[PDB]
Amino acid sequence: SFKYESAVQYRPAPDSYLNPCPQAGRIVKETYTGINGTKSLNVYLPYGYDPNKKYNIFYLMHGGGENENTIFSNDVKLQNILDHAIMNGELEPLIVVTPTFNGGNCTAQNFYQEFRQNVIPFVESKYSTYAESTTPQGIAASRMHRGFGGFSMGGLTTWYVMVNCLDYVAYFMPLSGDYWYGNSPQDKANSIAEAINRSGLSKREYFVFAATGSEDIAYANMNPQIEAMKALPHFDYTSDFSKGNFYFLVAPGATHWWGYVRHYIYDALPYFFHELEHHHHHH
Repeated sequence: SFKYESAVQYRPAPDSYLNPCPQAGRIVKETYTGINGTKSLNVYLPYGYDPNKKYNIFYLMHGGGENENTIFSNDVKLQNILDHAIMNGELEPLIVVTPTFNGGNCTAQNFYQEFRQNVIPFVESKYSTYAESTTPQGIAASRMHRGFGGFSMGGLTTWYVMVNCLDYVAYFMPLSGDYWYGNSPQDKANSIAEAINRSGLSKREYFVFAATGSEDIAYANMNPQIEAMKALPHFDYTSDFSKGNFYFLVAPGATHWWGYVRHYIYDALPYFFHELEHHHHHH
């Protein structure tokens, strides 16, 4: 009973969504060794997680100064929003992964390489996604059920994920972060357009739901990037992803703080993973 709207507006989760929900997804701390050394991440599995079913997966990056535990810590409590939203039927059940760009030689900009080579095969070998295998071919063939997003420095991470991993990821949620590649907004947009051209993908095969707050400094550099992207033929601007593939949600009054950004995820994540989905849904 989710229905797409064409210009979804900011709306915070009800306050009760911030308290624990009895139908709580399990959160598993995992440790793996990859190109940036031994690192950890958290896997949120939906209440009712059944290893015989296939789940969409969304990887979600923290901001500067934070870590893999931030988003499910008491300072953010994203899992309470996820739990209550899934239990109420606003959000189809999914796996949510919070990794880190910290450790070894990792940075927000270069994390996409560890993501492709280590993080995906590590997580999706153990937890049931649409990936039928974790070879490059098997990851690529489940791209429509895989998303990436993040806040601030983790927003920057998302843009670099999109430009380097369109073959593996179809849905993007950059929050309060702009793409640092280029000397003008057009350089940023053209870089994105060129990665799209190289991928071969049609316009119905990638989706960008960006967001920030009207009181968030990230707005000043995001907005011109968004305007340059809108002018590309690669993007059709609308939150109705049955018709287009690009939107920019700007929350009135919101500042550069997880207390607000978590609600951007509540607003946007229910828009993800419906195009070419395996179920029979009317959205």
